[PDB]
Amino acid sequence: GSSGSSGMSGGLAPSKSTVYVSNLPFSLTNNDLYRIFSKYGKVVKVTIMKDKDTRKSKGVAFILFLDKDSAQNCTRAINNKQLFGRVIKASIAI
Repeated sequence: GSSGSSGMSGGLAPSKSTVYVSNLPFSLTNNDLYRIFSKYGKVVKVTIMKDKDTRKSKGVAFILFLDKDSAQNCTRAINNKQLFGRVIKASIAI
């Protein structure tokens, strides 16, 4: 039927919800991550860090969740693990 995808929630923030993820396979795209993290909790917006010189993601990406409770699960599910052949670190950006 109709999902809704209301969105209209711009202005991302480091709010608890947000999940600090590093060592991510930049090779992917916002969409990819959005889903990859959707396995734990619903995602509203996908944020990614960028360097000044190199101008690359460097894995450092921030995932915005709907409910902090849901985020934690992910911050503990992927935290201290190996993905896409690269140890990924998760931590509540606060």
